[PDB]
Amino acid sequence: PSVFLFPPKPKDTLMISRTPEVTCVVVDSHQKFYVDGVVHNAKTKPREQQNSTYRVVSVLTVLHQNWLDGKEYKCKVSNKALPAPIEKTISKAKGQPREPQVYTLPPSREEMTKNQVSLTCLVKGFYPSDIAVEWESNGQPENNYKTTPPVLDSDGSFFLYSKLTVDKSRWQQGNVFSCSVMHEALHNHYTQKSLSL
Amino acid sequence: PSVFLFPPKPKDTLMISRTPEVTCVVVDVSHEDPQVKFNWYVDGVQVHNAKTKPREQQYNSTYRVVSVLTVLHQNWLDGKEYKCKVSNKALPAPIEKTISKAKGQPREPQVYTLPPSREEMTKNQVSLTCLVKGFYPSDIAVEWESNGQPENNYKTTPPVLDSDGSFFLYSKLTVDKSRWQQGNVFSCSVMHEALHNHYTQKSLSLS
Ligand SMILES: *[C@@H]1O[C@H](CO[C@H]2O[C@@H](C)[C@@H](O)[C@@H](O)[C@@H]2O)[C@@H](O[C@@H]2O[C@H](CO)[C@@H](O[C@@H]3O[C@H](CO)[C@@H](O)[C@H](O)[C@@H]3O)[C@H](O)[C@H]2NC(C)=O)[C@H](O)[C@H]1NC(C)=O
Ligand SMILES: OC[C@H]1O[C@@H](O)[C@@H](O)[C@@H](O)[C@@H]1O
Repeated sequence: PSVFLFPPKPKDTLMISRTPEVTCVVVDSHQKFYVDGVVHNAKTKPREQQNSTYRVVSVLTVLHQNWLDGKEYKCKVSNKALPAPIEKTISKAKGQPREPQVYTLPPSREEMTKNQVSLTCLVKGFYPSDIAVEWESNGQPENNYKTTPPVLDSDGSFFLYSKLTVDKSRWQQGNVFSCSVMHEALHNHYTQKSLSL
Repeated sequence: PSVFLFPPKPKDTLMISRTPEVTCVVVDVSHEDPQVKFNWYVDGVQVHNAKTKPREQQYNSTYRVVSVLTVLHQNWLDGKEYKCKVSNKALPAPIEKTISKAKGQPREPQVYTLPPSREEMTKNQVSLTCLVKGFYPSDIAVEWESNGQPENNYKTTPPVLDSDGSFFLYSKLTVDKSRWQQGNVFSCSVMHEALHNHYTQKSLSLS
């Protein structure tokens, strides 16, 4: 039995409307489960579900503020097929947060030969790497997009690119598209950047 | 004892000039019984000796042993399977690992260059972007050059699985704002199995 601790979803810790959570994944035959120190009885929930095996995952609700402040979260198991318990722990990356720079980019000229085109959103200069990116069109969520994971830049900050694919006609008809970015160092943890021919 | 199988580098398989190889590594070899035998198979063949080449190395309280197998460019591009078998007197049973290029039909990458945003040109440095999409497998190499010389200040994202099963990525070249305004021509080089001579390039300039 090996234990893995996971951090909340970037977007979750950035909006009071949603719930950030730490997930403790215990993988793997063919059964038990502190934050900044302080012993027994939850803020948790867990469960036992199912290749051949167990995996008693436990989910804890974290306070948005508490996580952003760097508090530690310690997940201690307790099994009798293990010499000693496994206490994995995790916290938000350390260091001065840095505000993301957002830039939308039109499809390349050479691309306007295909029936679909690529709308690009460059997001650089941010720290920590936790961040959420989404697209919209006049108030409606675009589904066909992909974003690259964060990449460490030469100066200690991170970047990534988000790619929205849209029919060339929709881009020809002048529709406007927006790249939404959520990060802790953004005013109101949110900035939107628009794109259009 | 642990075994890890590493494939060759993207460019090694694409240029007959280079030497593509497969590296098998064993860590946590017992200090007492440090003897390790390697057996290599290319598509199940070759239990018997072939190229291969080990060494031996002592660490914290264990031994690390590396075996290197040179592969033929076309063998790798033709999907051949490479198996590394590691045996040790202190092992219940040998350990086997197999590697190859991903299964699927090669897809030619589409390479588009993108100038910096108008909104970024207010900074002392801008971003020249190169989009590489629609390729498979993900094994690929991307580089930048301005003239005949290599631009060193760039970062490439790792490939990302797109909606149609192909891969894409972006490489970002950072040049002083001044250079890009001076009309310098920059170039994105992409090397892949599905490209003509396993290569293509795209220019990016202000005009
Ligand atoms: C005994 O020591 C060796 C070597 O430890 C070195 O660690 C580095 C950081 C160096 O600064 C110094 O501290 C030591 O020389 C340990 O060997 C390591 O074993 C792990 C296996 O878990 C290897 O990890 C694997 O790495 C590859 C990529 O390289 C990944 O693809 C795998 O998924 C996996 O992460 C690691 O490469 C080994 N490091 C070296 C230098 O070979 C060894 O673990 C340690 N004793 C133990 C705990 O077994
Ligand atoms: O559950 C996720 C974890 O699963 C393990 O099997 C490994 O793949 C880890 O690298 C990973 O963090």
